[PDB]
Amino acid sequence: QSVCAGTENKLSSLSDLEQQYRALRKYYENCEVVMGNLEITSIEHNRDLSFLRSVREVTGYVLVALNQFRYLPLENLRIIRGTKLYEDRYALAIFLNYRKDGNFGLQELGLKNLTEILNGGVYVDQNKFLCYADTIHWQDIVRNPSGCGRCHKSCTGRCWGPTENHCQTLTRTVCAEQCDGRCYGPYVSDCCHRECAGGCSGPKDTDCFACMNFNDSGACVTQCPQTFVYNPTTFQLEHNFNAKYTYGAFCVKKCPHNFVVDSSSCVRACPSSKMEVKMCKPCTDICPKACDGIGTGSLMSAQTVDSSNIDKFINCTKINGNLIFLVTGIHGDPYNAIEAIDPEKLNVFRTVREITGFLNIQSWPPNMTDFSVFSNLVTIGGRVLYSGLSLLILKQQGITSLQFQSLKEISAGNIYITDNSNLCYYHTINWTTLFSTINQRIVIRDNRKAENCTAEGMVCNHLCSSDGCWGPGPDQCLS
Ligand SMILES: *[C@@H]1O[C@H](CO)[C@@H](O)[C@H](O)[C@H]1NC(C)=O
Ligand SMILES: *[C@@H]1O[C@H](CO)[C@@H](O)[C@H](O)[C@H]1NC(C)=O
Ligand SMILES: *[C@@H]1O[C@H](CO)[C@@H](O)[C@H](O)[C@H]1NC(C)=O
Ligand SMILES: *[C@@H]1O[C@H](CO)[C@@H](O)[C@H](O)[C@H]1NC(C)=O
Ligand SMILES: *[C@@H]1O[C@H](CO)[C@@H](O)[C@H](O)[C@H]1NC(C)=O
Repeated sequence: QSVCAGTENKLSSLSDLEQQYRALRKYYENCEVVMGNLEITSIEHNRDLSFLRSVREVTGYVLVALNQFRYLPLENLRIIRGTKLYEDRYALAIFLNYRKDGNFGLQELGLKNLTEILNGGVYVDQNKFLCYADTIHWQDIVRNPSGCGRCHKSCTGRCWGPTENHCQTLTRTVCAEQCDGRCYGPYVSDCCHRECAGGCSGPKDTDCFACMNFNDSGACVTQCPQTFVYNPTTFQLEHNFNAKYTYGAFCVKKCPHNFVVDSSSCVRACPSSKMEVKMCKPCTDICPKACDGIGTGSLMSAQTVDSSNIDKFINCTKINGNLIFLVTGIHGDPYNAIEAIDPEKLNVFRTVREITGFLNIQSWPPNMTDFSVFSNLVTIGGRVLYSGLSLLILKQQGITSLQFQSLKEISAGNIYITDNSNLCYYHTINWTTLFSTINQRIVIRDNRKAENCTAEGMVCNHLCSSDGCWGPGPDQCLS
């Protein structure tokens, strides 16, 4: 069975309509199970759509709008699950399939095998030249309760096209009262297994056209075989060798390539508040999100953090590169249209736990007394250095304390904390405890005199170790 992903384009199309067609063929040709939506929009009159015969099932919605072809060749389409709906209303939407001043438009629907719409409504409207679809009993299909040709005599006034072989096959409204679902005839012995969607060829869960829920090796089951199965004799949950994950309406021993396991299911990526581990576990800290720093990938050409790039750092926990704050970044670039940074926007770094390169503070908003926006920064990697330095805090008159409360590791490079005239606490810090290697040293010069700090009461809390503090209070200790 061949699987593919849908589109989430709705009415949008490529301006070159031949390209809209090539995209359609590319996305859906040779695909049997659409994991998502089937959107056929803005397709011209003389186009070969016969490749749509590969499709047996759509999980999302089927959208057919603004097209101009005569026939819709979806003859193998058995089921629309309607997991996602068009405008959150329709599983099947067929409209405006005509072009003005040209007797070009949709004439008939090749949907003879379409007998199941699990969720959503049906919307068939304003198709100038569409015939027969008005004779269809959508009540049988949907599980939730101009001058045209005539249906063939045998079709009993319900058909998709004009011949004896275009009749609508009813699989629910023609059943015996006893049936849990669909049927293949009108007798009591003709009921399908309750797990059969579309209909069936016999009474077993292996005789279905499609599955109501999941398909476990040809059998239509309520749920996939679990990791542990109860044993009524031994009274224990025995390990199930047949255990399978859910991949849409399939039960799989192995998820497709690069997919993750979220609560027994195969997903493209972990949901919000969950993290990859390949399984999805709830987040230990703030969910991991690696970001490019100044001079890396997306920010290769960037020189400082500024108003035009600040937002690229929203929810980042790890910075791949550096974090650089220059005068042009803090105070704005008059030589361009780059205005000064909203100092409140620097709060965006409160999610950052790691910086792989260096932290270079050449400028800081003069009303910010500290670096508490970096309160959760655990590591400075120093994988790349600024003249041997991995931490540079230079010439800040506005700063009073550091307040890097989570800073536990400076993996490489030296420290340069200089000419910060009003800065205290720095002298209480035993930098050694943060350094990973012998060569790592500190340049400390012309900050507030340690004696004047003490006299003014800028001292570590009693709870702090001999290692010192980043600022005042008992939340600022090194150990
Ligand atoms: C429609 O469904 C039947 C039953 O699953 C299958 O045999 C057939 O290939 C599809 N039918 C047509 C008429 O294309
Ligand atoms: C279930 O999967 C089997 C593969 O073992 C496939 O051939 C068949 O079409 C599926 N059955 C239904 C009813 O979807
Ligand atoms: C950042 O994550 C929060 C939840 O932690 C979410 O509210 C927000 O929309 C995310 N911001 C962006 C720009 O994606
Ligand atoms: C710091 O000053 C700026 C303007 O220079 C303003 O955005 C900000 O709100 C101040 N921070 C406060 C009041 O917490
Ligand atoms: C500490 O305090 C004194 C006295 O008020 C002042 O001269 C200066 O800020 C400090 N001393 C030195 C040598 O910087």
